[PDB]
Amino acid sequence: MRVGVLGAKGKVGTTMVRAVAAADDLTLSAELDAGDPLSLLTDGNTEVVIDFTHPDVVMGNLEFLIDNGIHAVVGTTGFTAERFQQVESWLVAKPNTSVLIAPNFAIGAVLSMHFAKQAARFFDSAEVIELHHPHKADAPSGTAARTAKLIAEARKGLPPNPDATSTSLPGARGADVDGIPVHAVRLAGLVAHQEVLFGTEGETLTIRHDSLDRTSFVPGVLLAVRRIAERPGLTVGLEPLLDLH
Amino acid sequence: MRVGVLGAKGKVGTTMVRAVAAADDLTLSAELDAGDPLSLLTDGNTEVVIDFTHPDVVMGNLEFLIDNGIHAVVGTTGFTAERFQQVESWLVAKPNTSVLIAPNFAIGAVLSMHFAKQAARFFDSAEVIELHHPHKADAPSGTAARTAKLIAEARKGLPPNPDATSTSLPGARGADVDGIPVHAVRLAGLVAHQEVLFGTEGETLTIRHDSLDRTSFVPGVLLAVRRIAERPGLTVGLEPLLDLH
Amino acid sequence: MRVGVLGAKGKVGTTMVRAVAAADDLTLSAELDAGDPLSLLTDGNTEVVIDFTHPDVVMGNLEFLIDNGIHAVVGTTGFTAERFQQVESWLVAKPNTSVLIAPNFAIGAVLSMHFAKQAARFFDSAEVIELHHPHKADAPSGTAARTAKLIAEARKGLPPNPDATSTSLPGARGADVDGIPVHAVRLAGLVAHQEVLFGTEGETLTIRHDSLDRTSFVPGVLLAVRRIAERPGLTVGLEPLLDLH
Amino acid sequence: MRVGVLGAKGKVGTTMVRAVAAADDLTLSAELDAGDPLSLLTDGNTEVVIDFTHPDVVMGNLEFLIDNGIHAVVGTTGFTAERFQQVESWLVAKPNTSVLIAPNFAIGAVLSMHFAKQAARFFDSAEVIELHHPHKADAPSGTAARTAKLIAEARKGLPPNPDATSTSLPGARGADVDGIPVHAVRLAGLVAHQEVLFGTEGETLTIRHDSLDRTSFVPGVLLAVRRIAERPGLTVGLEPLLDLH
Ligand SMILES: NC(=O)C1=CN([C@@H]2O[C@H](COP(=O)(O)OP(=O)(O)OC[C@H]3O[C@@H](n4cnc5c(N)ncnc54)[C@H](OP(=O)(O)O)[C@@H]3O)[C@@H](O)[C@H]2O)C=CC1
Ligand SMILES: NC(=O)C1=CN([C@@H]2O[C@H](COP(=O)(O)OP(=O)(O)OC[C@H]3O[C@@H](n4cnc5c(N)ncnc54)[C@H](OP(=O)(O)O)[C@@H]3O)[C@@H](O)[C@H]2O)C=CC1
Ligand SMILES: NC(=O)C1=CN([C@@H]2O[C@H](COP(=O)(O)OP(=O)(O)OC[C@H]3O[C@@H](n4cnc5c(N)ncnc54)[C@H](OP(=O)(O)O)[C@@H]3O)[C@@H](O)[C@H]2O)C=CC1
Ligand SMILES: NC(=O)C1=CN([C@@H]2O[C@H](COP(=O)(O)OP(=O)(O)OC[C@H]3O[C@@H](n4cnc5c(N)ncnc54)[C@H](OP(=O)(O)O)[C@@H]3O)[C@@H](O)[C@H]2O)C=CC1
Ligand SMILES: O=C(O)c1cccc(C(=O)O)n1
Ligand SMILES: O=C(O)c1cccc(C(=O)O)n1
Ligand SMILES: O=C(O)c1cccc(C(=O)O)n1
Ligand SMILES: O=C(O)c1cccc(C(=O)O)n1
Repeated sequence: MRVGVLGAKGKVGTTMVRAVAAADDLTLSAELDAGDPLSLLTDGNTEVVIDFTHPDVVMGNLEFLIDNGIHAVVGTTGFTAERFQQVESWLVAKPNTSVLIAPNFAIGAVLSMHFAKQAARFFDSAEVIELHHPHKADAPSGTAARTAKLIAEARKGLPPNPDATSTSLPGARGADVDGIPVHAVRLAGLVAHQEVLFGTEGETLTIRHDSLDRTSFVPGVLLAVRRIAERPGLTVGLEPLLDLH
Repeated sequence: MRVGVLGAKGKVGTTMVRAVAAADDLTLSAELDAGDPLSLLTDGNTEVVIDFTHPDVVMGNLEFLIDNGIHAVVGTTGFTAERFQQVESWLVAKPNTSVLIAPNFAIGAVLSMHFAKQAARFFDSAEVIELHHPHKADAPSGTAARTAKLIAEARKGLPPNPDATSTSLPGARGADVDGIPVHAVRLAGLVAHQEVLFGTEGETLTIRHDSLDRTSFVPGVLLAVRRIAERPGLTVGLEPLLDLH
Repeated sequence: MRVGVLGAKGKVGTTMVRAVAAADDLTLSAELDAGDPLSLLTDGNTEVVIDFTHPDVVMGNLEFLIDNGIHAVVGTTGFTAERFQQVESWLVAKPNTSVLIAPNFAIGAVLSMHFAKQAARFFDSAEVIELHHPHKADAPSGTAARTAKLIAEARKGLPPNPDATSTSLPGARGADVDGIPVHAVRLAGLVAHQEVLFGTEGETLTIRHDSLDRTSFVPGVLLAVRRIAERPGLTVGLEPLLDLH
Repeated sequence: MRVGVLGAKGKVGTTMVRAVAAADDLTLSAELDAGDPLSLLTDGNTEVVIDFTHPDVVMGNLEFLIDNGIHAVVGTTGFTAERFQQVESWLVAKPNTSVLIAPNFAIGAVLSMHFAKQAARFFDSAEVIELHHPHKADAPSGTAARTAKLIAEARKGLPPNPDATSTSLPGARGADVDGIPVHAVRLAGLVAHQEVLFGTEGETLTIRHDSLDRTSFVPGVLLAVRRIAERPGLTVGLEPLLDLH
């Protein structure tokens, strides 16, 4: 399988390149970076590409890939409904091509979102604390925003979190994601971490995921790369790829 | 509903007494303590009793209760297979009577065991850290031992945790519960806490439950008390009464 | 020693009342609550009063106390420079009277602020996460704000925390306290908790304090109550009371 | 300054080699590995060597280095009193040569031991939890054992930790290091982590250090390498080179 990496120079990209180069069943056909022509992909006859670039260019590359029938495993965050809809209104005019987008390829993270959904109804309060390296451009993380959305969707009928906050400094209570407060920590020495807190009478439940190394995203990426053709079109998250694993 | 409390003087017992006394749909019929005759129960026409005593007496009281057809919601730990088996038969001679035993009545704890079971297969390493007040007689906690057992049972076909420990101080690697290391911390200022750690390539997953107050066990207890008659015989755990599997 | 409690009905107040009532060397002379005349204090010939009321009334009571020469151990938060200055411009016109104000009476908390000050210079990043019960009116906590101030004051010559945040949801990065981000979590089941995070190349340092029970403030309060007369005027924090202990 | 690395192939060694190679003021004179002759050091005219090998060989290399007057910054754990004593004399016959041994070069770790010493007296209970990668040969970690020793030494006059443990599974309460329980966790995905827990009435204090990356040891190592000649003889720890006492 010929595989090319979009953003091969990035923190995550360089890792994926190393991973694909080590995969005995995969062939690194392309190593695109900022500026390099998207034609380099069609040159190496790439069939699947791993995208770990920037939200300002994803939509751009996604058009090219979907055109030449090249499959795509995208990790680049900042995917909005309109964008998904964009990607949607494209695959239709060129099926047989598969595209997978996931806010997090770490298995522990996917499991965290899974458990968060299940525990939400049993508690009065729910908050999300996300912590990342000081090089992250977006706050809060895509995963945090998605986790908050999942929680808020599971507590549909229930009342909102209890909060007697009368006086407060601007921003002290974090960002509001569908009624669920989300706090973003940018600290040196960190990579990718998340904490989901549920609280009730005399007890709390904490589901924490820690990505100590960027290699933690490899397994999920390669898994999606190999079984990419299994599902045509868009997928979103890698939950379907292992809900039975 | 007439409800009596066994061990009404204990740390947990005094809380249950207060809870039952506040329950508008429940009547505190008995407040037994160490020494007090089990006949006080039959005196107040008790139909259900909450047991939070000591493992050295549970079996004793359980016989009396099961005889007079009184239902029992037991929280007292130290329940072994033989003990469970014993109680099993005890009721077979007196059906129509219900008995529920649970290692933990905190919902977060029950959920922790639920999630632990589901995540076990996805990781290479698994360990349990349990932390309690310095007044606990047993180490590790009943919940910890049960959680470790659940994890070990979910990883049936998989190899054991990787460990290159060559030299070590006695007891440094905690207790072995079916191949899963369990560490017991006894610290002042704590109540009931547990941490389940799963580890793999570049990432870890932590599921932590915190019982900051003993009132956290009330909801689970009262829930079992009210729906006690729903399931005749012996029931181990709170899961059956919960939506989860 | 005759001791009266201001706000004897509050979550913390009721605890202090119980504590003073148990102190064999202390006499509970007053149990004021909302509405009750401040004259009840002068009635029982109170010499020291524990204040755990509300920031909207502290200044009021503080005037009365300082007038009748009654000593005061205040725990009520929301103490600003002007207010301190107010309390300052009063004791002068009536010395021989002592007043102690502390943002936190938990020893672990005081120690946390102590360590935070010492570690600040050794790290690139520093952030504060504070977590409290959903009944707290102010965000962030007084202790959190004070800890952030201490940290920012210790890193005087050093550059600010590195942060590449380009796009962000309003409030995601918490409140800014002298360049130190502070996050406030309001969750059910919690009491008083704080986490100080320091980060640098490949490592982080976390100093966490947990007030699982309101009784944790008793030792510090009573300590200040007994040795109150030792220092005339205002003090601020109970660091001087044990920097040598 | 000519610097050679002992164990240049190890997890930590390869990092130090990369670090020294990047240091504009340092020259990588040697890259010894298992088997390679210690004479390679005398070949490149090495003046200082970084040792990150194995406790079974340290004593061996230390003799050679101290003989040829080569300075040594040793990170290899497993240093016992007898071993320290031995090295002591080894240098007495060859002064003018400096040797520094430290159980941890991460600044956060050194600070942790510093704070642990200061907080010990203020609490009833104290326990240490250490967590490392599943490739560590010794349990508990050298740092954990040292931290436990420091704590036990600071609580000289005070009574031991309160523990009502009557029944227990073998090893559940961790290893005993001078009366301080130490728990060792070996999990995949981890690197080097430690947690010091202090407990008292209604509150706990946690001092946690996290080495997410092995690069975290570089700063401390290079600092000791450059200022090595400053202190003739043997030096244990990094504290001397630091502002702290
Ligand atoms: N879903 C997941 O599991 C994960 C997602 N991510 C997300 O992936 C993205 C990047 O990760 P990270 O490595 O930290 O990011 P980087 O800051 O390292 O940026 C990655 C690479 O993309 C580049 N690049 C930019 N534009 C193009 C382009 N048009 N064509 C090809 N290359 C381009 C960069 O070049 P230059 O910088 O010179 O412009 C850089 O080399 C973020 O959105 C991040 O949140 C990260 C980890 C995991
Ligand atoms: N399943 C769960 O969710 C939970 C289970 N537990 C378990 O429940 C038990 C209680 O712990 P905790 O309440 O903190 O401990 P305590 O010892 O504080 O409470 C125990 C009470 O039982 C007593 N008692 C002893 N024997 C009898 C008897 N035969 N008849 C009635 N009273 C008796 C005691 O008296 P005296 O002390 O004078 O002997 C004491 O009042 C433990 O086994 C604990 O592990 C605890 C919390 C939760
Ligand atoms: N420094 C420290 O270690 C700690 C400080 N605090 C601080 O102390 C304050 C309160 O603690 P908490 O118990 O949670 O608060 P509560 O919400 O329980 O309020 C406390 C009591 O003060 C009352 N009170 C109000 N005004 C007066 C008045 N003028 N005269 C006397 N009584 C009055 C209340 O009555 P009503 O509600 O009916 O008006 C209530 O009974 C807060 O500022 C909190 O942040 C808390 C813990 C520790
Ligand atoms: N003080 C501190 O801050 C730190 C201390 N340490 C300690 O340092 C040591 C290193 O751990 P780590 O690097 O992860 O382990 P590794 O085993 O990955 O690194 C050890 C290296 O030393 C080797 N080597 C063995 N004997 C010799 C020898 N006689 N001459 C030179 N090379 C030799 C190895 O070869 P081979 O494997 O083939 O035998 C291996 O390359 C441990 O004792 C660890 O506890 C670790 C981190 C920090
Ligand atoms: O959901 C996210 O935005 C996310 C998840 C993991 C890592 C990163 C990152 O390194 O930027 N971002
Ligand atoms: O599973 C247990 O043994 C357990 C759970 C909660 C509290 C206690 C306790 O207070 O002893 N013990
Ligand atoms: O610094 C604070 O504001 C503080 C500290 C401890 C407890 C509380 C509280 O219970 O409101 N508030
Ligand atoms: O004190 C120790 O033994 C220690 C400290 C950091 C890392 C390691 C290690 O990687 O073995 N060991």
